[PDB]
Amino acid sequence: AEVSAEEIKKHEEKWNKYYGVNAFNLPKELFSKVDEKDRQKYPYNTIGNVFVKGQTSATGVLIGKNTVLTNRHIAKFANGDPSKVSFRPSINTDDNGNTETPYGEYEVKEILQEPFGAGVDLALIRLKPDQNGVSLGDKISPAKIGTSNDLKDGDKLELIGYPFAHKVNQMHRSEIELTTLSRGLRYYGFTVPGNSGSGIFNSNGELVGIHSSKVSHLDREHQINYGVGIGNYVKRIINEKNE
Repeated sequence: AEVSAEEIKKHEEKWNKYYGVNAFNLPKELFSKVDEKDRQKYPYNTIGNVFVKGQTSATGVLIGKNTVLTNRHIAKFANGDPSKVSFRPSINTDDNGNTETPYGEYEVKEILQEPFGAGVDLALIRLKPDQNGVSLGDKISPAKIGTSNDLKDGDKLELIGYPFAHKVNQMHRSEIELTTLSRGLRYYGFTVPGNSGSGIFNSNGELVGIHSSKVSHLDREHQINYGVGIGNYVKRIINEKNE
């Protein structure tokens, strides 16, 4: 299917809203740092930084009492070794050398590297409770798990995660706009690779997908964001495996 030059031009112009200026110069409506008070509330408080030994850190979402959803491509670098992964919910490192971890840093008990299949870029990370026996989901309500079934082309959603290449250990939100949904979640929006595993939320605060990567779009020379929606299969597996 040859896409028309007109459609390519429309795509380039829309994509350029997010990438045509420096990320620091983006309008706050499209991309902004989550401030200290906002990190305290839902859904931002479900978002954490996934550290994997030898890799730059990425994002994950607390979805159960001890369970974090992230990308398979992020979890795979642990080589199945839970000692190589840690989860830092609402970590914030300011620009002046101070890190806060209001809920502590969580060790990992088990990695489910590909419970949705190798071609579905999602992984489950099961956390140990803290040293006093307190699970992360005891301190914070996990994200409400929604569905991708009601999403439509043009829908605006909120993507929340840790855009490492832009700022290290600083939660940011990005407004995304869904496009062509026939092949899964694709969307306009500002992301960087640390956003892998970011939560995508609707206005009701329901998790409807997880950011994955960028993929070619329309032709081989253009691209779009891709995420994994909480579709019928993904929701079924989450409900089987969550804890």
